[PDB]
Amino acid sequence: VYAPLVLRDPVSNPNNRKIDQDDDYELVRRNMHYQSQMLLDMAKIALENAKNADSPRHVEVFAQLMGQMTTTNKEMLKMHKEMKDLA
Amino acid sequence: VYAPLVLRDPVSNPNNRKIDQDDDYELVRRNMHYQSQMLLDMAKIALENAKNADSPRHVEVFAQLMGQMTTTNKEMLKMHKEMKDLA
Amino acid sequence: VYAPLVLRDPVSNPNNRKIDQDDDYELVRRNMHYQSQMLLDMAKIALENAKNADSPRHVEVFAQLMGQMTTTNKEMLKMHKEMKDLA
Amino acid sequence: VYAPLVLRDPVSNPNNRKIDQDDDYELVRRNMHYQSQMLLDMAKIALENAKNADSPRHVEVFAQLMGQMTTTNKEMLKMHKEMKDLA
Amino acid sequence: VYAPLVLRDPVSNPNNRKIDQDDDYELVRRNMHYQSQMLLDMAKIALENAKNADSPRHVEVFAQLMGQMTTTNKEMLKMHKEMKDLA
Amino acid sequence: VYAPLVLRDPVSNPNNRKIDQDDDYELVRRNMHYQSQMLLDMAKIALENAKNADSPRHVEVFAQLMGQMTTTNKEMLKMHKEMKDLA
Amino acid sequence: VYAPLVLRDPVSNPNNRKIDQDDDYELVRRNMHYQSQMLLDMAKIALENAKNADSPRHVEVFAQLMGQMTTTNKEMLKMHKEMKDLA
Amino acid sequence: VYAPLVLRDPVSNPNNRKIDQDDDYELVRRNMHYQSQMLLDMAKIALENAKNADSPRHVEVFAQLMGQMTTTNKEMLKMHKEMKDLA
Amino acid sequence: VYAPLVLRDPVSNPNNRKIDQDDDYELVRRNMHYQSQMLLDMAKIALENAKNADSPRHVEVFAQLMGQMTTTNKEMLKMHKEMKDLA
Amino acid sequence: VYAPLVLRDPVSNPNNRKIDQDDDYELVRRNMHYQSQMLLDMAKIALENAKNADSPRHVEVFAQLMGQMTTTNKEMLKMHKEMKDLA
Amino acid sequence: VYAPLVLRDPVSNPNNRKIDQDDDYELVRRNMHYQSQMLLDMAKIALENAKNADSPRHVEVFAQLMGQMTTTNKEMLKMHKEMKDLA
Repeated sequence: VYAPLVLRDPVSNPNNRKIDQDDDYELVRRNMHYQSQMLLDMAKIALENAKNADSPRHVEVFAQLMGQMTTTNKEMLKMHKEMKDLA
Repeated sequence: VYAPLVLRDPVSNPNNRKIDQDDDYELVRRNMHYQSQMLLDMAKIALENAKNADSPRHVEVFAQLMGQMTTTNKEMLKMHKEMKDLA
Repeated sequence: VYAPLVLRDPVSNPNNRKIDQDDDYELVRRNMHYQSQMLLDMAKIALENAKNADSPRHVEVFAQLMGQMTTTNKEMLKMHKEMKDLA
Repeated sequence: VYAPLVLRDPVSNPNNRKIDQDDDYELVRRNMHYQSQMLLDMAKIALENAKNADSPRHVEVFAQLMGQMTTTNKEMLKMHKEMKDLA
Repeated sequence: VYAPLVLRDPVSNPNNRKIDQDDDYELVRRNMHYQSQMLLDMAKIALENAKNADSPRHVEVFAQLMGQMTTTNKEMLKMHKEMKDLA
Repeated sequence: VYAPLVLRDPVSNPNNRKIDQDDDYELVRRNMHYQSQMLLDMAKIALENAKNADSPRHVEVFAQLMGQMTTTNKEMLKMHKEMKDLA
Repeated sequence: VYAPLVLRDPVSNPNNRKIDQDDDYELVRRNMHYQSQMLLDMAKIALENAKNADSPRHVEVFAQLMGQMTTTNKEMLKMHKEMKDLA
Repeated sequence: VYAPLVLRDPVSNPNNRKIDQDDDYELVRRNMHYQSQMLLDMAKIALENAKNADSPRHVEVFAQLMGQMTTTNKEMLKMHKEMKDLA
Repeated sequence: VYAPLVLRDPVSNPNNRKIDQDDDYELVRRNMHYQSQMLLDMAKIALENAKNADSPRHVEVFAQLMGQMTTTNKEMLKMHKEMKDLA
Repeated sequence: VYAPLVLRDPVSNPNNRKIDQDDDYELVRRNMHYQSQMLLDMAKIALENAKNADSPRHVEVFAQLMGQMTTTNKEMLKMHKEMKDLA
Repeated sequence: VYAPLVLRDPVSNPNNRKIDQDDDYELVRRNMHYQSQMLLDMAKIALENAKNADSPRHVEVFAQLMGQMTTTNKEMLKMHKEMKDLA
């Protein structure tokens, strides 16, 4: 059994948004960094399995993994463009 | 049996819309933060399950979460853009 | 056997639209809030479900909930843009 | 066995449009209000079903309900913008 | 055994289109009125069926109904916008 | 065995196109009227079948008809708009 | 066993394309006429089949033809736009 | 068992492409005529099959042909527009 | 066992890219031609299979070839527009 | 057992990115060429396999290959536009 | 059992974003290089498998790898365009 997740409620500032923006930027960027670490970690293992299992499903799912890995990396640069337009 | 949800009813102000805008912004940001925590929590477990199972399904399902985590990230920054246009 | 729903016919003013807008915005904002309340209640349960039993289907279904939760968050802020344009 | 539907035929005015617009606006708004009642009625039940019967299908189908409930909400606001567009 | 449908040929005027527009407008608006009646009649029954069945299929199919009910009601007002553009 | 169809090759005039435009306008308007008459004939039967079958499948397909009834209606008004555009 | 098709090479004029255009228009229009006839033929039979038998498939299949019949009609008008643009 | 295809390598002109354009024009047009001939050949037969074999699959797949036959006719006229664009 | 493919590494000129362009043009065109030859070869065989075997699958898959054959034809002319824009 | 892949880290220069562009251009073009060789090599074999097996699946998958072969071919010339835009 | 991943937190500077862009550009270019390497490594093995084992699945799955390989290349040169528009 896993311990239930305690949800942490952020402090929002509707009339002073720039500080919400700054924190959210840090959070998004952290997450994108976690994602790429996770994806790469998964890819290395997924690759060797797909090479050795000699089964089309392994290869098909590896292709889906790559598709996602590209989407993630694509977004990291898109983030800075969204930030530039906000500032 | 789980406890039935008791629906909470918001106070709406059509003629004084900004009160609503502020509160709705605080909720949306709160939710998005919840979303990113829930996704992260699940991601870490789904990653380890996929690595040790040698099952394409587990990898596929991990990719789906990453897909969702990315969309969640995209929409956090797009939220601030909508606020900038509203203000 | 559940009690059959009794439909509630609203009063509409084609000649006096503004009173309808406000009432409909009151209703829409209510439903929006209800939806986030429902989604969050389900997300918490679905997350623990997905974590406890090694079952990709539960993980897959949790992802879909996040996807739907995100779409509902998006529209809450787009509602305010729709109202600003109307006035 | 249910009683067959008896179709009511409306009166159309091709060269005096505004009369038709006003009447169709009343119908559209009525239908949408019924729709949001039906959806909310099902949502509450489908939510408690999805929580209690530990099976992915119930959650998946609850997600599709929320998607449809969101889409119906969007169109209630867009209805009014369609009206403002018409002179 | 139902009675074979006898197709009724309309009268067309390529060089006096105004009479055709008006005729086709009366037909389209009539059909959209029939659809909304038919769908609303279906939704009442489909709702109660999905409430008492305790099976995802019924809920799934009710959602599909709601989606089509939405599309129909949206195109009713869009019909007018097309007519305004024609005149 | 149903009677084989005998295909009817029309007369075409690339250098004197206005004759063809008008001739095809009548064919299209006729076909659209044929479509609408057929769909309504089917709709009335499909509806009562669905109402009394207590089967999700029947509702699903009825929702498929309405979507097709709506699409045919849309293209009828737009047929005139395209004719307006042709000088 | 049916007689194999013997393919007929068209005469093309790369530097004097107008006679290619004219013949290709005469082929396209012919083919579109052939299509609307084949669909109407099929639809007449498909409708009666979907009436006499209480069978969702036959309805579903009838709807798909109407969908295809609407698109064919749409493209016939859109053919006269492309031909107008080429001249 | 069929004879293996022998691939015919074309001669290209990077710096005098007008010769390439013309040849490629004759090829594409040839292949479009080939396609419309082939599709009509299939349709004539598929329609009779769909009429006689009391199985929806025949009608569903016939509809797919019609969709495809429409698509192939759309691009015949779009070819000439593209050829016009190439000055 | 087929003979493993040996990857032939091309020579690229980053700051003399026009040579690479011309080389790539001849390669792309060679392949476009190979494609239309392979598709047409397959289509002649697929057409007769579909006609004689009286199976919806054969008709369905034949339609997919044509769909793909139409696409290859499209890109062939679109290649020349891309070349025009590059020079 | 296949040999594990050993990932080679590139050398990145954020300040003087022109060197990186050129290297990546060589990489991209090289890989696009590989891709073109790999598709062709497969196409030859799949084509004959589809012709002789008399099974829809083989023809279906051949069509899929061709669609992918066209996408690859399309992107080779679009690559040169991308570089011209960066120049 | 594989060793659990340890997530590494980056340092983000919301009001000194250039440091972040440079580091992220390096990371994204590293990952895109990793992806192309992984995709090529899989493609080589998938190619021979598809050729040697007469099975449509292996060919289908290979095509999916190629699609994903093409997308990755596309995105490598877009990365630079994205960096150019940031400067």
